[PDB]
Amino acid sequence: EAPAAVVTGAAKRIGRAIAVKLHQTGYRVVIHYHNSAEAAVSLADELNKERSNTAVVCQADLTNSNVLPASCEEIINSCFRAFGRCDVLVNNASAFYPTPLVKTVETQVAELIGTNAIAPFLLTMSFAQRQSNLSIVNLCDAMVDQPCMAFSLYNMGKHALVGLTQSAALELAPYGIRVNGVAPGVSLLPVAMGEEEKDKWRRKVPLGRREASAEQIADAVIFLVSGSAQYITGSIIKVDGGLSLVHA
Amino acid sequence: EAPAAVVTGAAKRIGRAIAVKLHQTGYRVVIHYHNSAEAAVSLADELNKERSNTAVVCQADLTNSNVLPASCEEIINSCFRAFGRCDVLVNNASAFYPTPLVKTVETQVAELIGTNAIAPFLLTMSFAQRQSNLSIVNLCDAMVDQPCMAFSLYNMGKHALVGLTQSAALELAPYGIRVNGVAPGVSLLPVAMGEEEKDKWRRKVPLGRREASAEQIADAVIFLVSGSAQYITGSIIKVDGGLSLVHA
Amino acid sequence: EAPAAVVTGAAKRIGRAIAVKLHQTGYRVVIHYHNSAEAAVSLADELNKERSNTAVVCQADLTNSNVLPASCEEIINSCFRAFGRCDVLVNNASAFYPTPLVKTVETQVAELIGTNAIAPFLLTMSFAQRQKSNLSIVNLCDAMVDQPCMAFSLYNMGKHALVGLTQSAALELAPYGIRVNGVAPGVSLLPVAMGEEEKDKWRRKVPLGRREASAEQIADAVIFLVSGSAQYITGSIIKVDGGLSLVHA
Amino acid sequence: EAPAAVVTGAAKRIGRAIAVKLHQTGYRVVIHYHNSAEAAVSLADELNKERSNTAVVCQADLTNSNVLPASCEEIINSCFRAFGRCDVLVNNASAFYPTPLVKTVETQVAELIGTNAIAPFLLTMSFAQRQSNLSIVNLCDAMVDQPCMAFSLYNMGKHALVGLTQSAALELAPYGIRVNGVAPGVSLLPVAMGEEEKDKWRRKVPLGRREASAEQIADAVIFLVSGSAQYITGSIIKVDGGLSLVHA
Ligand SMILES: NC(=O)c1ccc[n+]([C@@H]2O[C@H](COP(=O)([O-])OP(=O)(O)OC[C@H]3O[C@@H](n4cnc5c(N)ncnc54)[C@H](OP(=O)(O)O)[C@@H]3O)[C@@H](O)[C@H]2O)c1
Ligand SMILES: NC(=O)c1ccc[n+]([C@@H]2O[C@H](COP(=O)([O-])OP(=O)(O)OC[C@H]3O[C@@H](n4cnc5c(N)ncnc54)[C@H](OP(=O)(O)O)[C@@H]3O)[C@@H](O)[C@H]2O)c1
Ligand SMILES: NC(=O)c1ccc[n+]([C@@H]2O[C@H](COP(=O)([O-])OP(=O)(O)OC[C@H]3O[C@@H](n4cnc5c(N)ncnc54)[C@H](OP(=O)(O)O)[C@@H]3O)[C@@H](O)[C@H]2O)c1
Ligand SMILES: NC(=O)c1ccc[n+]([C@@H]2O[C@H](COP(=O)([O-])OP(=O)(O)OC[C@H]3O[C@@H](n4cnc5c(N)ncnc54)[C@H](OP(=O)(O)O)[C@@H]3O)[C@@H](O)[C@H]2O)c1
Ligand SMILES: COC(=O)C1CCN(C(=O)c2ccc(CSc3ccc4nc(N)sc4c3)cc2)CC1
Repeated sequence: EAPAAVVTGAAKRIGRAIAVKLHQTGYRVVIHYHNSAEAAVSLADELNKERSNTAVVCQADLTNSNVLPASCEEIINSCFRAFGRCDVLVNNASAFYPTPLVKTVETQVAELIGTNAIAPFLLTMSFAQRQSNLSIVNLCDAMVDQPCMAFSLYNMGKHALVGLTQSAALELAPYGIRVNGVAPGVSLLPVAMGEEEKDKWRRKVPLGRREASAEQIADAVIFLVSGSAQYITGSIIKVDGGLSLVHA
Repeated sequence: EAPAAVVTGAAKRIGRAIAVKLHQTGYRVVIHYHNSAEAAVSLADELNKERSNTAVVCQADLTNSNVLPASCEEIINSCFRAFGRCDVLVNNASAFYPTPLVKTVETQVAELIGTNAIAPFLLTMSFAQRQSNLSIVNLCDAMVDQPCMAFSLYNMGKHALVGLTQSAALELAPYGIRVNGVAPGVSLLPVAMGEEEKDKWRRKVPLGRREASAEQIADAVIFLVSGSAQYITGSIIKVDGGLSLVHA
Repeated sequence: EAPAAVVTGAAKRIGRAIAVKLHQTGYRVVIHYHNSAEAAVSLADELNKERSNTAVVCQADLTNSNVLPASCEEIINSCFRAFGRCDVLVNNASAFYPTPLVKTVETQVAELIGTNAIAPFLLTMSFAQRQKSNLSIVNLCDAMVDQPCMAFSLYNMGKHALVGLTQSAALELAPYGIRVNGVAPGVSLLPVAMGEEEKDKWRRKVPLGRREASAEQIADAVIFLVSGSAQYITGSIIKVDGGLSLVHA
Repeated sequence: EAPAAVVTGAAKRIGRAIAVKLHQTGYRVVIHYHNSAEAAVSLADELNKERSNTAVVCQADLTNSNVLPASCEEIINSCFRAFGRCDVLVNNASAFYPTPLVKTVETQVAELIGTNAIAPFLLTMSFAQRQSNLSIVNLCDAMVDQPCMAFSLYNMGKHALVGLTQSAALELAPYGIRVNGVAPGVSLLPVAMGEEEKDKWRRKVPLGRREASAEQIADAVIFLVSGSAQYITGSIIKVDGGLSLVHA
């Protein structure tokens, strides 16, 4: 039978492109979402029309709290209850906003560290405990070492996620589970950003002066879960058109 | 008058060695402690005997919680109240223990991410808000990229701490605040670990097959706070005897 | 029209698996070799039997010297003379042996730094000069460059230089639409010499499967990078190392 | 007697500041130079005026060739001939100019790769072969991962020098020789540069909107050769005011 994948924050944007590309490769997909319920159900419907009983949704808030572990347990459980197996976990869901050093701060920590690092950890624990080509792909950030000003908690979260990628690749390799990352530079710009600001970002990209397409990001996820990456674990592939190489 | 420093987890081992050497260089010091009251006061007594009214203690639990922000504020305020200024923050306090992927998990999160990463971030915000040779030094880990097996939350917390070092260096540079790290390899072994497990580590180190003393760590701290490091920010200095260069 | 690729040191092991998989993908190939003539011809004959006029051989020493620039220009030229285009350059050839700090030393320099770094730079200049489209370069790097083997300083210097080239060439050629990327094996095909008991010390240190990568596993990452699936990727180095580089001493 | 140091390219700018500061710390110095014979002899006169017999000059072209190993051996021999010992090597000499992918290219390679990497290797070999606080410091480049457009051979040379720092720290640590780097960002700008272009670069630096003084670079060199860095090997200290953390 067909393998199954969980993609977090899969209702729109890069998570959607990834669930669709996994679905096109033959996977059954759990579309996780938090607030985007209409967008999630609509995607599951399109995918089920293409092949029936191959897509389900699963709602979960990935903010850190004492119940996050149970919510991450239930996301993985949802894949096993729908499809009988869980081959691939893509940790895509992310909160992203400025937290200047100079919402309560404890809420900012919970959301930016929770969604970007703690939930990927707890999902990776549940995915491994609930156990062919098993892998986890984490959506990292190619500019983690050249951070945007006033985004310390988001940068902290994405650095922690690099640590999780390495530590989990190390500890899960004996179980045959690979863990790798895909690190966009600028890809789909934030919905609220003006065209003028989007073009200042585009102009910085050496390869094409444009942002990555969602499909370009999904291609590298597709590679790392494929049998063409069967010896790759602990690797983070930048998909950034050279942006991280550009000096100030 | 003289400059003042805060050192977190300063009662024992590396934090004590940092407190002593800052004090020897002429700083007044706040010795932070959580459980080690006796040891903290005993250090403050030794320093005040050398120079009166130059060392105070400050109790706080650095576990992440709804009150960590208030505790981190209090640590910084206690330097301002005692000494009228706060020139240096050394984020030294740290929890360390394994968290296998296959104490509640949210308690391990609160300790290993709370004290290793979130408290430094909150201390950094309070230190900056309350503001010269100002600087922060974070105690990082030289082996962050070749992590110990089953130490994924610890490793996540130390990677987050590298993220904080870089983001805070960029964001506070405009205020003349430098932010740097010191990354020990094997230093003072965890007090629990036996002498057979401890000499295995000692034999792997290129430089003299021995752990770093705490004072070797404090030496790099002293350099980074000095007038000799006035253009250095966002740098992490490994002090590991070459251990991180050794392949598997 | 089928695209064309140069693979350096393609007669055997990894560069041979790269040439074959590029050929399977529809590429015409220049099989560069230094001393391995019989193996290079035999590969070109196998590939030509699969599809006529799709493989040629090109002999060249990539040791650093006064003539290396001309040699590297000739390798690139051979691809254009054979196939009328050159889409892909794979810098795979490498010298590799210990150079303790404590052959003359200048020969060691010429061979380790020439093959691992200077020949790739010269081939990259020659490849780009001849273009000015899915054009790309892939450099074979080394996942253990920051945890080097003892007494391999010149080899380690050569492979770090190669990282620099990968990054610098990515930035400088990105306006011509040429992408530059690397693949960094950890332990793959072990040296022909080596006893099984020494090969087993290496295999046992790999977290993922306690075995070395096959040449084909490394070629797979090369194929990905030159493919339309990697169209936005430049300046990136993919480790293909079973988690080896994550393992502390 | 007093320890002795070799500083390559020590006649002008940063190598001169390093030679001065080592001398001020008590070292006798070999001032290596290539073309700047007048400035070298003039610095050695100034040092000897301050303590007689504590400075010599040594002329040598560090371009790669079949006689580079003999020239590097001669630089080390000259320190032994003048002072009877050689405690510290600083690899500071460097060629720097663009080499666009699209003088002969064989000359570009010889000068940029010879001076920045091969000469350091050969000097390191000669230093070690001729042998209580021995150490080598390589002048690296903080921007080596975000290179200047058209500087591939320079950047290749500087990357190689990081490889040399690590490999030689590992292989020489059993002889008690430490090897480390110091990585300027923007420090003394090239003489050839106009003042408008100088200012563009200054405005990029987060800490102060200014270039490093040569003395600030030398300070980090003094630290790595000092008794306070005795457990530090294989480390590279960036001295860049935050420049490498700034995104495009
Ligand atoms: N876009 C880029 O240019 C870029 C650049 C660098 C890195 N990345 C990384 O690439 C990944 C995908 O980027 P993207 O732009 O597609 O992401 P995004 O649109 O910013 O977020 C994707 C989804 O994350 C989920 N999310 C946010 N807060 C959450 C919470 N508290 N609980 C559960 N889910 C939550 C949301 O689901 P709902 O909508 O269902 O609420 C959201 O649609 C992210 O990890 C991102 O950081 C993106
Ligand atoms: N020792 C090494 O070899 C080594 C290796 C790698 C990295 N490091 C880094 O170097 C730094 C100092 O190392 P160390 O071995 O001296 O550290 P440690 O003994 O493990 O802990 C240092 C101090 O941190 C405080 N601490 C722990 N949990 C806390 C909590 N929940 N709240 C408040 N304080 C807490 C303790 O204070 P009280 O005792 O007052 O309760 C303790 O004295 C650490 O940041 C560490 O990660 C050290
Ligand atoms: N095998 C591994 O585990 C491993 C690990 C890390 C990195 N790598 C990298 O992956 C690549 C392929 O590895 P490999 O094991 O297949 O390579 P290899 O067998 O050591 O060398 C590849 C070919 O390099 C060519 N070569 C050597 N010296 C040369 C010179 N002076 N001029 C021209 N060509 C020369 C030889 O061609 P002739 O036979 O025709 O003389 C040789 O067959 C290399 O860049 C290597 O550094 C491999
Ligand atoms: N300055 C900066 O902003 C900056 C930034 C990053 C890194 N760095 C690094 O820091 C170090 C010192 O910087 P700098 O600006 O002082 O250097 P510099 O002025 O460019 O050069 C230092 C000296 O190197 C010597 N040199 C050049 N070609 C040589 C050859 N073929 N043989 C022997 N010596 C040769 C020259 O000696 P003579 O004058 O005697 O001929 C020159 O004075 C360099 O390694 C550099 O790459 C500097
Ligand atoms: C010598 O060639 C020339 O006369 C011109 C001036 C430099 N050019 C530049 O674009 C350019 C690029 C980068 C910097 C950063 S500061 C630095 C970095 C490493 C380094 N390394 C050294 N050895 S000095 C140095 C100085 C300054 C200038 C154009 C060509």
